[PDB]
Amino acid sequence: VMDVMNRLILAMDLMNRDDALRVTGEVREYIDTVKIGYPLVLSEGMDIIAEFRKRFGCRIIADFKVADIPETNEKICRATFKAGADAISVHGFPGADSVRACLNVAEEMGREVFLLTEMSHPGAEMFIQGAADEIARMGVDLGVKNYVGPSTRPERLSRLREIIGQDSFLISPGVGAQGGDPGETLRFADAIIVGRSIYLADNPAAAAAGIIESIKDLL
Amino acid sequence: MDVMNRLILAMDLMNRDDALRVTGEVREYIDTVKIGYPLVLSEGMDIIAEFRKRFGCRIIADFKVADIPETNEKICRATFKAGADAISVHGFPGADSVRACLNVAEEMGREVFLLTEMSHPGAEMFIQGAADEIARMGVDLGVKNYVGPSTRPERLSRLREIIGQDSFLISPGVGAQGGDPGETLRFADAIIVGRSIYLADNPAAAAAGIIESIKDLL
Ligand SMILES: O=c1cc(O)n([C@@H]2O[C@H](COP(=O)(O)O)[C@@H](O)[C@H]2O)c(=O)[nH]1
Ligand SMILES: O=c1cc(O)n([C@@H]2O[C@H](COP(=O)(O)O)[C@@H](O)[C@H]2O)c(=O)[nH]1
Repeated sequence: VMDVMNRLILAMDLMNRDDALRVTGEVREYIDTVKIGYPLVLSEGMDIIAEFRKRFGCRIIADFKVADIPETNEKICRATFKAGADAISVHGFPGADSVRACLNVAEEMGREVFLLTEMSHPGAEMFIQGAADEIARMGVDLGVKNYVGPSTRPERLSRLREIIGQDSFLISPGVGAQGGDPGETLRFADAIIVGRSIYLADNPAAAAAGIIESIKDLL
Repeated sequence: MDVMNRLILAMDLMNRDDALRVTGEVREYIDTVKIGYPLVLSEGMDIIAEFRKRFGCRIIADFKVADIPETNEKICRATFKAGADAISVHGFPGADSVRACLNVAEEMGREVFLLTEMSHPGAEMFIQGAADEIARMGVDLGVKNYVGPSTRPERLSRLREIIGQDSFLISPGVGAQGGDPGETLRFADAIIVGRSIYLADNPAAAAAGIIESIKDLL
């Protein structure tokens, strides 16, 4: 599995290149893995991935939550990996053929898929929660190794860890702004994803250092 | 929304030259183009403005937004800043995520298309069983525009029943995925067609042929 420094992944959802580069540079001593999603990519272009690699040499997870039919999923993955992303996130709810399409491209291109199981926001309870255990099991059957699950529901995150096993890699958003606790989340997740608590801070470096101090005994 | 010939082109070519050329070849037949991530991630969000400059068509950004509400808001703002007239949004992530998109669309004078049931086989695993409830959620939220599957006309008909005749319904899966143009237009206001046109030896003839087959419905 990827070796994420300090078990902390920055969710870089600022939408201006200058601010995104500044904040990421400020926390680079603490974080070597950055999640870049559509807020930044649709604002600044896929070349933002290139710029991050050039400036910081951080791993990049393209958080695109791929959720189309298999043929379109393949195209999205190909374009994303062409641009230099190490990994891409994929929704499981559109079913196994859609996930397999992404896995096939990732295999061909030597990159990784992260399967999004249950989401962290309140609306996730309407439809996603009820499907999440089966989505996780589907991922295991398909050979998925990397997963995303919610910091905001420790009981659900624990169950998802059970389903995927200790050998699978699990990252977890919802820490800080959405209410999840870093230490508690790391009981189950390999790494926590943190966005606003860092990037909206007066001193993002101090914010990251503070989170790390709070989980020091967990590495 | 008034769609010319009830036909929306799904422009999923990934090369700017080809996408512009093929869209140009069929321009006399359409006034609405769906642009998705294959083209946008290959050529940039600036491609939306360039389609407007070249063709004047309306643009649906088929981004199937499927994040938390805070992130959905940002995705919608970026998309509408690029000149999209409408955006597609997954209903599966729940009502707060949909409302986030509806709020931005209202602020910027655009439309949200709610994706209810998808057209591919995998849709049967989780989406299909939630689809009627997703559509009712759309109705509760005041959603006026919906997407449902050409590949399952009985499901498309049910979706139409739920949302009523006043709502606007567009439907992909025509042609390549096996859906029939005429049957789909029994229920949908417009059909989405990608590969059957853009991979055709002669895309203009392909579009002309589809329109000929539904001429009595226009
Ligand atoms: O279930 C999920 C899955 C996500 O990818 N995310 C993403 O993780 C990040 C959370 O950032 P924040 O720490 O500001 O709440 C955002 O980029 C969001 O899109 C999430 O919040 N919940
Ligand atoms: O359920 C759905 C929803 C979609 O947006 N689509 C989209 O509609 C288009 C169908 O293209 P095609 O006619 O080549 O099969 C693609 O852009 C696809 O992403 C779909 O096929 N099924």
